Amino acid sequence: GSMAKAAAIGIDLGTTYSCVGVFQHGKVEIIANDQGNRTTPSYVAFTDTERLIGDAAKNQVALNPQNTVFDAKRLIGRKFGDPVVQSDMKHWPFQVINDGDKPKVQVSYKGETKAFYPEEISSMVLTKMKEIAEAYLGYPVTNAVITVPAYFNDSQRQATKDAGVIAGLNVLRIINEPTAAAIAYGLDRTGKGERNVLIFDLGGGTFDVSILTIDDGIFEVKATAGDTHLGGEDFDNRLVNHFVEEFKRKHKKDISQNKRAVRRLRTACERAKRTLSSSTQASLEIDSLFEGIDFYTSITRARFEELCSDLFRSTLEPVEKALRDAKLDKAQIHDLVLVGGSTRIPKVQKLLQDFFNGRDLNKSINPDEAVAYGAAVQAAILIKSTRAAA
Ligand SMILES: Nc1ncnc2c1nc(Br)n2[C@@H]1O[C@H](CO)[C@@H](O)[C@H]1O
Ligand SMILES: [Mg+2]
Repeated sequence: GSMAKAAAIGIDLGTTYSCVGVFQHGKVEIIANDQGNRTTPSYVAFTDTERLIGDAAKNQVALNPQNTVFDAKRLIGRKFGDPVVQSDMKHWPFQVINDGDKPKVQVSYKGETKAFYPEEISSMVLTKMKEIAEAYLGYPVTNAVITVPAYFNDSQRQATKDAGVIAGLNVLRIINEPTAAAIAYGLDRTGKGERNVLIFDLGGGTFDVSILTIDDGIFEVKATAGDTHLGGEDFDNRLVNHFVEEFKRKHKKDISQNKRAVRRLRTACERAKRTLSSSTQASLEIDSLFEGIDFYTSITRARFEELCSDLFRSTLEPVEKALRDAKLDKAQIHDLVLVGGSTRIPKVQKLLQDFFNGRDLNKSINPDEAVAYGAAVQAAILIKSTRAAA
């Protein structure tokens, strides 16, 4: 008759991390990779013997900075001369070259100098997400929905499809990240009448606010705003500067010139930052941090909140701007949706909830998984081929 169809997958192809889900048995399963991680770093590393993707690439970045590529999404579908590209290049340890006004990343790989287009690096990340899904399903996967930022233009959307095609995926559709987060909560299944939804997306390096209107399951992007210089890495930087000062006070030593010590400090700071989202204090314990000195200290959630206070408050400026652009008042927003790991920060949640006069925030779907969750829901809908009954 008709052989059973393979499940289609939903992929959130993120700037820093990617996530894959599948809708089966009336529910979404966010698929962990083989290191048990529900999100996979959007990193690709090159050596004389291997190409590493995901956790394996990110875990060896310290000693291979020139040949470990990350942030390809910031280059995808852009011209080499684009001012965004020119500024971003100063922060990256890997080489970005100009090939006919199109950026390419250039690395040492298997004994040669090789250059890749951003879509080729993204296809490597998509190949890892496809393999993660196939390890769980136990069969080859063909169909996928891939998400993009709402502000992506035609060139950026086509380059994302091209990345999916290089990876051997059939791209069912390119959908906006804020739309996918709304779909995850079933905000397009509430019936007739207009609903205004605000998506608050705080990432590792950027912050995006989107206002959508949903009428009879139809989405319209009403306004987008944000801050390209606001993310999780900025909170990590504030903790780094704080502990560098603390080591200076306590041991009369400036550690800031030993890259290993600074890196070990930053790694510890990011974990302490995560602990502070669930606990009112967190310990920091580093052995032989600098000059054989053990650094055993702590930080309260109140001190961390004070350290990043201006940064957390600045998330409300793009919210007010988006509301002005959508020509809406805060009471007119029906639903608030949180996206990004940085939204687990209690103070960030409290500031936004206080701004919307005590309103509940939708945060029941892990914010670092909501986009892939919605993409997986849509992928299952898009492959249906029901023939009507008489
Ligand atoms: N529980 C959490 N509390 C605070 N922050 C978090 C948490 N989980 C994640 Br994930 N993050 C941060 O989200 C960003 C994703 O690129 C990184 O900056 C992570 O540090
Ligand atoms: Mg995202």
